[PDB]
Amino acid sequence: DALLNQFHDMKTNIDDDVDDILQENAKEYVVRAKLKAREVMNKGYWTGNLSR
DNA sequence: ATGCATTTTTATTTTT
Repeated sequence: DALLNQFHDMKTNIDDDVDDILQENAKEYVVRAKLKAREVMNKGYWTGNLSR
C-alpha cells in the first residue's frame, strides 16, 4: 500500500548507485591496465613511466 | 617503451 515510497527511493538514490559502480569499474580499469602494461612490455627497456 | 640515426673515440692499414 506504501509502494510510492519504494518508487520515490528508486527515483532519488539510483543516480548514486550508478555513479558508484562507474567509479569502481574506472578504478579497476586503471589497476588492470597498470598490470597489463608490464605483462606485455618486456622487451627490456622498462622504466615504467607509462604505468606511472 | 623500443628502436634507429648521427657523432665521437679507437685500432689498424697505409703513406711519407
